[PDB]
Amino acid sequence: GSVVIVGRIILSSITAYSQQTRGLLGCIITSLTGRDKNQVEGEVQVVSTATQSFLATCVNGVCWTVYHGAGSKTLAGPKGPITQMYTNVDQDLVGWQAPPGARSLTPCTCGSSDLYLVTRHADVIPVRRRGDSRGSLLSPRPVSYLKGSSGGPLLCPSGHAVGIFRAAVCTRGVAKAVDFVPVESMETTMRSPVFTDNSSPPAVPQSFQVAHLHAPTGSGKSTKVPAAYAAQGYKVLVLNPSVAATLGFGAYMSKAHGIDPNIRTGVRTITTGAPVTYSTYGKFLADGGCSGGAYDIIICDECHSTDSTTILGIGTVLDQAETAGARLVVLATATPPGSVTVPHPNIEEVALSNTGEIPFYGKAIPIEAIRGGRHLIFCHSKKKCDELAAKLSGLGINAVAYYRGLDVSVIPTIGDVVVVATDALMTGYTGDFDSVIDCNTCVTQTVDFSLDPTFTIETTTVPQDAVSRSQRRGRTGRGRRGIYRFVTPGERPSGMFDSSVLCECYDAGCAWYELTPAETSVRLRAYLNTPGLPVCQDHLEFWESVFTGLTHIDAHFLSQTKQAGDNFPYLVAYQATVCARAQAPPPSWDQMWKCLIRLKPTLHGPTPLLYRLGAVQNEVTLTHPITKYIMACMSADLEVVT
Amino acid sequence: GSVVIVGRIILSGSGSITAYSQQTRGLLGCIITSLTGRDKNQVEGEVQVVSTATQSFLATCVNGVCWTVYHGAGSKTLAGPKGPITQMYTNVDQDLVGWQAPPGARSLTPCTCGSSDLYLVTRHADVIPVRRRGDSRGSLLSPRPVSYLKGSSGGPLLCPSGHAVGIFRAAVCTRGVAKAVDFVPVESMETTMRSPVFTDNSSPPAVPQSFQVAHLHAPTGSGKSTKVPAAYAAQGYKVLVLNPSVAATLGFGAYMSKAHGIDPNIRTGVRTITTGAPVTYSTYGKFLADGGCSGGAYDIIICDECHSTDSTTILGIGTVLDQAETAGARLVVLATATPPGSVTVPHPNIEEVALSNTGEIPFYGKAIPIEAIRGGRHLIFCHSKKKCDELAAKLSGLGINAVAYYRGLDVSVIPTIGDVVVVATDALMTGYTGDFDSVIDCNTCVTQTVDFSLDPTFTIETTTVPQDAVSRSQRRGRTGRGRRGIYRFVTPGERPSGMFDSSVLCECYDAGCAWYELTPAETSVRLRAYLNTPGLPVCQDHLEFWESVFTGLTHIDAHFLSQTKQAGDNFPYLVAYQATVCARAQAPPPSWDQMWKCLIRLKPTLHGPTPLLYRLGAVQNEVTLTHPITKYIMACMSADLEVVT
Ligand SMILES: Cn1c(C(=O)O)cc2cc(Br)ccc21
Ligand SMILES: Cn1c(C(=O)O)cc2cc(Br)ccc21
Repeated sequence: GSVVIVGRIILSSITAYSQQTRGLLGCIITSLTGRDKNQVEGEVQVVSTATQSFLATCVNGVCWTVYHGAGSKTLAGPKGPITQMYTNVDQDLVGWQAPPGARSLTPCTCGSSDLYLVTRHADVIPVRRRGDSRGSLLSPRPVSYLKGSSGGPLLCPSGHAVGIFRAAVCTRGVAKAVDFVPVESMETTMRSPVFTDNSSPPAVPQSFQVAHLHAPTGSGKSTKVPAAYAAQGYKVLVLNPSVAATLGFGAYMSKAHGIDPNIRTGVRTITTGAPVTYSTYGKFLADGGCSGGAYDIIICDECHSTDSTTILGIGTVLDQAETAGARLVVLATATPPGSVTVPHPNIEEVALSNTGEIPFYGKAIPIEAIRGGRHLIFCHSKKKCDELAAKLSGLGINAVAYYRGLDVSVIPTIGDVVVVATDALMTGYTGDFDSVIDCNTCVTQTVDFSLDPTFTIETTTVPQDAVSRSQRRGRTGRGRRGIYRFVTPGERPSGMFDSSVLCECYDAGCAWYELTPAETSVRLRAYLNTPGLPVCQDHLEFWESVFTGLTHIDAHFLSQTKQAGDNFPYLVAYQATVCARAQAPPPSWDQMWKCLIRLKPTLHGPTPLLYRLGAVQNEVTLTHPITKYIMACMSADLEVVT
Repeated sequence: GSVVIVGRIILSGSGSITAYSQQTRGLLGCIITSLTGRDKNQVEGEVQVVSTATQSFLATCVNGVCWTVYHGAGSKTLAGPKGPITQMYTNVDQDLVGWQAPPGARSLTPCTCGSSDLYLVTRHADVIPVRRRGDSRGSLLSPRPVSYLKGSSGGPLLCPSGHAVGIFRAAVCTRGVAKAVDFVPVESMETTMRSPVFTDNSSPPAVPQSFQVAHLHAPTGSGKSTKVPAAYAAQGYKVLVLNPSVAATLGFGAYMSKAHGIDPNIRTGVRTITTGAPVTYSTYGKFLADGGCSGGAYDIIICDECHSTDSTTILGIGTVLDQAETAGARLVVLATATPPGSVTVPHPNIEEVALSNTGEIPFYGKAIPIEAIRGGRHLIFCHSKKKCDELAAKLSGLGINAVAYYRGLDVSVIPTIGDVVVVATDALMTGYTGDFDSVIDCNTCVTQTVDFSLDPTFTIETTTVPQDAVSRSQRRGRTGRGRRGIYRFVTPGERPSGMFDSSVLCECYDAGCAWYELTPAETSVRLRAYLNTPGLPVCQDHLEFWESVFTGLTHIDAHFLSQTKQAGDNFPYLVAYQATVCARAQAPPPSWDQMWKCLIRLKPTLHGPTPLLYRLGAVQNEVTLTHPITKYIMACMSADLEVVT
């Protein structure tokens, strides 16, 4: 899929109008071919993916738009797809060399405070400049009005570009201010080198440094490079999200490099006295982060990972490493933000068809492709894993399901098997497979500020991103020839995560790591202020404010939601506490509210509902002080992408 | 475009009822087949996954007919082997449409046994147990979020032996949780299949011996409002002619004296005459203001423009349907050019021309050539007052006599002699009767939608929607009347006709309260009559819900109510009731938008969070949810609400 020009906003006293140039059929053919013979006119383009419509603004002979809209996509152009000239995920900025015909807006220099936002509807909105990247809407407007206007210009009165619109600053669903990428950020990006080589590890600097290591899985990132640093006389800590990978680095280093390292996981610790320690982010956070003086180098491996333990773990590194006497933090990944899945020499890629014995996500699997050999099938849910493995078992194929809750001993280490797994496989099991078959979808959590009364955590099935695709396919072609079969060919942009992940960090801080919400903010700020990492809307102040109010949890409910292993154990147990103490029933009797079953005959009346973590069957009361408190928290400025 | 089969749900042949999906087309494939109507792919399976350019849903073959919901498929064709397949059955009232399937398609067959253990087959190929609790109802064994059931309209309910019981059409919701399912029973299907494909309704009915409701689907200009009462009166019958617009009411009345030889009675707010003639022209407003049917006065009631889904027309017709038999009438004629399920077909007098990007005048993403509007008397439809004023100002610059018409303007602002361009909203068709040399159409309009948003209660959202078949026909119809005309459009195509939103039911109870002195109970009776009469525009039955809401909105300030009435804006009762609660709490309104202007006077004295009852627009001020009326309306949200899927 390419980005497609589907129309234009013509600019002039600043007045505007829109001209559509493409319908649906055209847009979708042009996205697929990447070839657009249509003539480019004007400085503001109305642009489109298959999922989303937005704006693109030409300044300085570059067509700019937002990374959250365009990802790392090509622009359809005359002689074919144009690859992006600039990709800045930290600034939320992309750019393509401006197609022939397109005029540019000149940057604004003569610092005006009267700004005008051009929208997709061709409206010209007064905006008073505040900060470098902020302007206040003179007439506050509902956020929905500003949707699809991302990438549109903010103009000073002379009609010169101050920057491009990227986000609305919300009070209870009403946009009061706008967040824009400034023209100065574009200039910086135009001056930065297009390809920067981060394939080799840095030499340990004299003063503290954060370096980036972009090199494939098993290129040495986590074995050869800690070994080589130790050989120079350094103490190295290597952090990995996976227990199985941390434990497995231990035997690989004893054989390949003659170091018996320290190993640190929840399940198993080995202290040898060695200058190399492998630990998971979790066990590191459990141990209370950086040990003063213990390490010269910290290597944060798989730093594209956007689970809450990793982000909190990395943000702890970034806030504590220099004071603890470290000289080097290496953020290490094969899939940095902005990365795209490209052909692999060892991996033959084959689309699923409709012909085959085994139904799979609307397509089919031939029995021949998986009868014999060791194969991995990725499913989105545990229910799909059980159904598929039961089918395969009846069909006489030796088949096994793996997901969260299951012990990894379900997987045979040798002989024929089809493993039917969720992404839990990434942290439980280290092995590779003759083929990988991928559903190309995953379960994700999103926050919705639904004001009904407060917020909602939603569970949705979404298409995979570039990180998911590459990590799934990377289970084959590992020093062997591999096959990769897929339902769908596409991938979402990589290096972005949802605000519910922030909430999850605060939850885990409170539930597991005995971290105050204030301490969680410090660690997360460190993560957010470090470029080259995945990006999130800055909702640290809001999330801090709601967890701050969650005082005096029942330790027995918290223990129980912790033991049960499910998400948001702190939020779940804090709802249960409010219910038990209000002598009131839970939102429903789902397995989530298990901890309240011994109180089921005594709890009557409306639920003191705090927030929505699933379906609410019972009648609700909005009268609880905690509810009133989380409702006040909703008045916070929330930056939301438009 | 057409409805396109994009895949299928394969059902188990033996043992427990299980199911899997087969995806047969992608997005590109879908959109080519939608335009051409030509689908050379083979039809396998009973349950199809069908798609339009906007929604996606299910269809089930039962007895050689591929069945689905009207609210998904509208009156659209199905892509087939030798081109598009026209619908064989369209039933808006049952919410059921059917195409003759291809020879060799597999159909389900009805449930012979009549069991109470049911199974809903969803579009994700999930088979979910339902307990039957009525002819058209079933309880979900495990209640689920509504979202999960979306896209599964047209799917089958199966008995424990894999036979069709009905087709899914809606979820029954308590506060976002589907607890039950509504379906079209297989009985309703087989009725339809035994019945005439073709029904007349083109000619005015004979007056029956006893009370009957008849439908008159005849062109606008076949004299449905002039010729047909005049012919009924010439036969000795007393006839009442009801119309949405006062301009059409006075217009018809004046035509009758001029042509058909009757000085009729006129009943409108602005002009009332009693001649004692056997014909009476009236607006639905004045009819409702007079307190409905007067006993023994009329033998025949013509409800003209009965496709109109404004609150006064619905309330008007609903009253006639509830009172006419008891008042001794013999006949109710429901008269429209564009009935539910109707479709815009070509007119012989009207040339239809798509707008290009080439032209001096920017118009909704395309352009009007300046030369097209230089020559004569032309009408330009715009969705908003803003767009009208901004366009009439541009044409004023370009040396064109352009005038703006919208609600709140005098129609005398528009001339009769030729040269003119009138830039109008839909208010034109109720305010002004004249025809034009050409019509230019934006193909969009402004509508209101309810959202049950539980934040604290409900939202009335104002939104710009693609026009529907009714909108297209009525707008096009202001040209080519008896002579040649020209119709220019931005977008071809139209949404389906004869459906309206729950918020219109809200508006009826509001208008009952504000204008017509009807208790919510009284309004319920009138609307029940309207929803129970087939052949009329359709709506989700949220009568009990809306009656409960308005039942609690007591002791409104008479002054604020009179102000919202006079100002002419929507929901004058809800606006004035929210303001009443604000004033009496000394609280500010939800915002300082024009909606809340009855409080401007009081702005110095208003402080604190607004006690928010419901949302009628943006809310800028801080809110409190502790008001007894907020609590009461939150309590009303527990109602079983039927929502489509
Ligand atoms: C219920 N569920 C499953 C599943 O196994 O079905 C996977 C998963 C992931 C997230 Br994040 C949230 C909920 C989830
Ligand atoms: C503000 N507005 C306009 C306008 O002229 O802008 C048209 C319209 C129609 C409905 Br229904 C509700 C509100 C509306």
